[PDB]
Amino acid sequence: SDVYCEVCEFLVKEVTKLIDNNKTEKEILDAFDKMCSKLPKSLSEECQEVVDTYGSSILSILLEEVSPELVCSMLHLCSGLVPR
Repeated sequence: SDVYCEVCEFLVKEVTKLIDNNKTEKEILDAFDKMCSKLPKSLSEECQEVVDTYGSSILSILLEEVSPELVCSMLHLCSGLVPR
């Protein structure tokens, strides 16, 4: 029930549609001011920390033609079945 993975995939899904609608980098960071405004209040906070701490980094990887789901896996924000 790691609420962090759910939010990283939500920002990625919302950001790629923004990349698909032809918006500039400056606009994606501008909307980050009303984007957490689309999730119930129960996830408000965990998004502020993800967006504010992992905002330039998430948005920076997406431009390196890397798959959107590889983002939450590379930022170690979604660990795996750590066998050790």
